[PDB]
Amino acid sequence: NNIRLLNQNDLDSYIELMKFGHHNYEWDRYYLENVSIDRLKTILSNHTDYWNIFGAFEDDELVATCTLKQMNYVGKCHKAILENNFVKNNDEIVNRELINHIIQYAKEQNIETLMIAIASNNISAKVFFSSIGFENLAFEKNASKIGNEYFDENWLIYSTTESS
Amino acid sequence: MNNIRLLNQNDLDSYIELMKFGHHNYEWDRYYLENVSIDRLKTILSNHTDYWNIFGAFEDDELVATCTLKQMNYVGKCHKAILENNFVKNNDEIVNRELINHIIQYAKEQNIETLMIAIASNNISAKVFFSSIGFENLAFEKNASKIGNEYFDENWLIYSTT
Repeated sequence: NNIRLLNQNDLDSYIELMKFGHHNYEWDRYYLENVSIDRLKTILSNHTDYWNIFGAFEDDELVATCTLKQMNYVGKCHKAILENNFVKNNDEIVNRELINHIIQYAKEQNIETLMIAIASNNISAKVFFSSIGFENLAFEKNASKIGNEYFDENWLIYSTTESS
Repeated sequence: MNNIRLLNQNDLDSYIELMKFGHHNYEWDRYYLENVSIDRLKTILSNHTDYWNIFGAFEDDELVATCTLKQMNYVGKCHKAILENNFVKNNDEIVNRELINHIIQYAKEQNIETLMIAIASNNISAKVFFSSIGFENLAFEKNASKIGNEYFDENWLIYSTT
C-alpha cells in the first residue's frame, strides 16, 4: 500500500483505471476513444526521463494516477505540467496523497513550479487543486476543441520554493 | 529580395550562422545556442516531426530570418500551435512580417485556429509589432525562463486565424 513511479509494466492496470477512473466528463470519454498506445508506452518508459506517470496502489490495484511532464526545452527545465489525473471512485483522500508525492518528487528534481490546465467547468477539480495550494495563473478561451465543440481552461500554478 | 520555405536538415549550418549574429535584442540567440543540442535541432529540422517546422526567409541563398511553428499534437489541442525562436537578421521588420504572414497562411492550411508566442516582458518593440499583425496579450508569465540562475518574465501573445 503506497505510491511508486509507474512504468511499462503497468500498461495493463493503466487502461483499466482509465476505463472508469475519469470516465466522468465527455473530455474523459473522448481521450479514451482517441489516444495512442504508442505515446503511452513511450511515456511509461524510463528513456522518457522527464515524462512520468505516478500511481497510487491499494494492494494489487492501481487506485489513482497522475502524469508529471517536465519541460525538457532550453531554459524551461525548472517547470512542469501535471496532466491526466485519473482517480478510482473519486477517492480524494487517496488523490491528495498522490499529488503530494508528486510534489515531493518535483522538489527533488529541482522543478521550481507546477502548472495544471483545468477545464473551466470542472469545479470539483478547481476546488481540489486549489485546496492543495495552486493559484490562478491564466484563463484560456477555447483551450481544447473536441469534435467541433470548444472548452475553456483555467491554468493554475503551484510554486515549490519557500518564496513568500 | 526574398523566398520563404520549409527548412530541412541541410539548412542547419545556415541556421546556426543566423543565431550567431547576436541580433536578438534580449540575447535569446546566444542563450539558445549556448544551451541547445544539435540532436534536438536535427530533430526539429527532420521530415519525421511534421507537426514541428522551421520556416526561413532567404535573400538570394542567404538565410536572413527564421521562425518555428510547433503544432500541439496532444489529443484535444491540435487546433493550436506555438511560434518559437523568431530570429531576424537586423531585426528587419519588413522581412519578419512576410515570414509571419506565410506561417499564418500555412497554419490556416493545417486547420490551426490559434497561434501563441512568448515574448520577453519588457520587449515593447515586439509587442507593437505582433500587435500590428493582430496578436494580443493572453497572460504574463513571471519566471517563464531560467538560464543558469537568471530568470526572465514573458508574456504570451495569441492570435486567431480562426
